[PDB]
Amino acid sequence: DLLPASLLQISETEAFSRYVILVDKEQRKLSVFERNGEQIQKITEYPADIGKMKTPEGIYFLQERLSQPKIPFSLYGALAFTTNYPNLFDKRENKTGSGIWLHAIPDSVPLTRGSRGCVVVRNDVIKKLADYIKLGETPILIFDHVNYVSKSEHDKRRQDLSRFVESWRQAWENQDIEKYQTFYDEGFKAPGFNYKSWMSHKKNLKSKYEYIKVHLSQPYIVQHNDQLLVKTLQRYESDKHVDYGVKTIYALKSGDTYKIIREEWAPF
Amino acid sequence: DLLPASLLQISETEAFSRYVILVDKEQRKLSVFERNGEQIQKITEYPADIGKMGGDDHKTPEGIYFLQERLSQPKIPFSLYGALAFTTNYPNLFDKRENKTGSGIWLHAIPDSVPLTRGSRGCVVVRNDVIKKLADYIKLGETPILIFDHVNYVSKSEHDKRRQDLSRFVESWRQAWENQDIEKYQTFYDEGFKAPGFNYKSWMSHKKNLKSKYEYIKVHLSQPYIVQHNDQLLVKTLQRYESDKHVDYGVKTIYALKSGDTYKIIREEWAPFSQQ
Ligand SMILES: [Br-]
Ligand SMILES: [Br-]
Ligand SMILES: [Br-]
Ligand SMILES: [Br-]
Ligand SMILES: [Br-]
Ligand SMILES: [Br-]
Ligand SMILES: [Br-]
Ligand SMILES: [Br-]
Ligand SMILES: [Br-]
Ligand SMILES: [Br-]
Ligand SMILES: [Br-]
Ligand SMILES: [Br-]
Ligand SMILES: [Br-]
Ligand SMILES: [Br-]
Ligand SMILES: [Br-]
Ligand SMILES: [Br-]
Ligand SMILES: [Br-]
Ligand SMILES: [Br-]
Ligand SMILES: [Br-]
Repeated sequence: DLLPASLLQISETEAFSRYVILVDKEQRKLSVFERNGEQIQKITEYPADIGKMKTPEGIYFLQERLSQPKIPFSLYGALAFTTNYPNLFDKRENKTGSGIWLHAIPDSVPLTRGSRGCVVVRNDVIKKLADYIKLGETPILIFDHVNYVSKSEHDKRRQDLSRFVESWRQAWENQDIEKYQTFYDEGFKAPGFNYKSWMSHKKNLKSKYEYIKVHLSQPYIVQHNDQLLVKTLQRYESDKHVDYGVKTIYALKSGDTYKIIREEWAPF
Repeated sequence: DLLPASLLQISETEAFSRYVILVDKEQRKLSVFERNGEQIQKITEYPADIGKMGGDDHKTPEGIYFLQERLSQPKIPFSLYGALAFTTNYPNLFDKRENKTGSGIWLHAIPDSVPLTRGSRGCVVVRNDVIKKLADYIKLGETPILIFDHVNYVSKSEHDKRRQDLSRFVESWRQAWENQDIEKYQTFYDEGFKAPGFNYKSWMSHKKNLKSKYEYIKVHLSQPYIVQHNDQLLVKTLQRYESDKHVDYGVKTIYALKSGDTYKIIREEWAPFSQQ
């Protein structure tokens, strides 16, 4: 009936993850959602809690799978999955610490006896969750509060953010520098760039390659509190040359809209 | 004839890099070294400098890094980076422990008309012809770049002595672990040790628990990379671990700091390895 307001869309790209794990700390529940075309749908849910031995919230991806004998069953159960904590939003504010894993624990031990901020589930549960996880790809969203909205409200929020992404893509493809610039925060950073050098490079590229095409696959879209994360397979065509890459934008709320603070690209 | 005191050995493991890049800030030189068995051999050398732009002590980071990604146009501007850039893993685990990290470090080029020092603060900058030559030696994710304010060149005799000294340290650690001599093994670790999921106490408790269950283990290490510079020691090896229950192979990286006349491990990483 209802859908999580902060998970708006799962990417259609099959090299990414068709599943997203959503941890609702207030409900003590971990849910698995799957793409259904442009829609999302809940597949399953399990009890979960946060280790207690404020805890972080954020938008993460699962990276590695660990088990015995590398990690002790007494602390982690049969399996642990690491995350990319601290992410770029976390680093922007110098967040560090022991890290965030999704892991299990012995049956005799409460889930809250896990290490602080880790997501802890039962040993039987982690073995089932492993089947949904594509290492390096599957998101894990860890939120204090999850607002559930009607399907019609969810569709509206998704379309609102889809229009934001499209207006950005269009301004980029048009090489309409004046419009494109407005999507970026003056504190923007990317590897090798600040706001000024990023815009200067975009203007210089336009001077060399007048016509470009930018295509974005149906993206992951997550929007929780101030944060917006969009991840897509991007096709860039310019000067009869082409490249495909994984494009991730990180943005923060700015008045009634958002401004991009970080932009990443990796070859695909 | 002389050899850099800080680069003691290159790993024999072909999944890693047989080449190491060494940057000597004082001499404004970048050299390529290649593994020759247990020895190292300098194969080429070019001018290089450190970028000074957009940086009060006026100094730039130094350390023991690995090259990660290769970038070129149209992703990055030629005006700033010339024909190619290679990113690093800066800040590494040593840098994170010191918690005074700055702007990123790349190895890149620049237009022919401008000085190498126009690069951004701390980057290693070379000419366009040079960066294209270096690309032939760089294995992404594997090739070290050692960025040192100063380089101490020593005799081959002195170099081999230092290499053997550190090899004996590593072997002593390996033997203590393999013997599951917990008293001896513990002496190799700093009390502030951390690894993913562990501190000193939980690391030692896990090792003691494994010992209680699996009486005899085997630990084998491929000939390691060994770098020792300033307070830091980095050892990287392909490790085979065997108990009666399982065998695993993985990449083992040890980060250690000087302690009196020896070293204590502050971080220890393992990543699984497979051919198949
Ligand atoms: Br796709
Ligand atoms: Br991928
Ligand atoms: Br619940
Ligand atoms: Br800030
Ligand atoms: Br944490
Ligand atoms: Br159990
Ligand atoms: Br419980
Ligand atoms: Br898995
Ligand atoms: Br499944
Ligand atoms: Br939500
Ligand atoms: Br304009
Ligand atoms: Br960044
Ligand atoms: Br908006
Ligand atoms: Br891009
Ligand atoms: Br030249
Ligand atoms: Br040296
Ligand atoms: Br660590
Ligand atoms: Br942990
Ligand atoms: Br290990």
